[PDB]
Amino acid sequence: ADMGEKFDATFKAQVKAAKADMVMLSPKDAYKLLQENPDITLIDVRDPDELKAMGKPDVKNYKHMSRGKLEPLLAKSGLDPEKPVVVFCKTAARAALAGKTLREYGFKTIYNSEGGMDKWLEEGLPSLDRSHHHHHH
Amino acid sequence: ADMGEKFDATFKAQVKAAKADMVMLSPKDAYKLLQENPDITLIDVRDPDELKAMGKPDVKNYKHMSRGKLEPLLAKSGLDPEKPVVVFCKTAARAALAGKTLREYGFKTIYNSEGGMDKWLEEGLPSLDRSHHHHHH
Repeated sequence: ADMGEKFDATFKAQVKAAKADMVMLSPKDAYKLLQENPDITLIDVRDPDELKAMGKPDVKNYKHMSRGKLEPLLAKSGLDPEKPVVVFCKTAARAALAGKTLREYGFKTIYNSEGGMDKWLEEGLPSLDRSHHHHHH
Repeated sequence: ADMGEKFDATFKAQVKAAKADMVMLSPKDAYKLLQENPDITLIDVRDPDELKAMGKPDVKNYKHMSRGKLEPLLAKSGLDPEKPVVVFCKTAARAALAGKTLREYGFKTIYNSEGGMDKWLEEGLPSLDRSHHHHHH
């Protein structure tokens, strides 16, 4: 009555395969091609409160696709299977669902961003954040 | 040119399969089994920041499993494939990944919560939220 350890290994086997499905990059390597090639778009999948409180990537070619998992919003942004795209927030937000799907449909070059939103802010990458110092408590 | 019409339906097919691989129950029926039977645990899989702001389900046996997709926390929660569990927030956070994977391991009864966090608050269900009573302008 304690099979928590038993199935845990399997869960990690399934979930990790989702990041393995596509080309795993790093937010710097991803931004590199983003800023140089305005045709390569980054699609961020994260909730509005963290985006508001902590910040989100500041990129010229940025599409934030929310809904439940960008499903109905995908066509709304304007995407074609010959366009290179990268997804942010792989783990918690599950960018793996956002990106690995597209390549499973027929997208040329799709990248997944290792780490997450925390890596964007921390790696010194261009972020759009409401930097405010008017607060003590 | 544009393949929006094409993949929009496909993405909806894959994302929908995730709700289909679960027993879809409404938060009222979900909380019912939770509050009456403390063996049926509800697992909330969502971000803590929006949780802080909007509120989270205040049930007797609520466990927040926060990782990439609850994988490493599922082992430490004290769960056994003889217990029924329901996953809340099938929307953006996609609790469907939490529950649909578990049935692949042989759980007793796994439910997915129709609607989402919005349905919990809207239904006036037991929630733990910090009333924003510090704003008059």
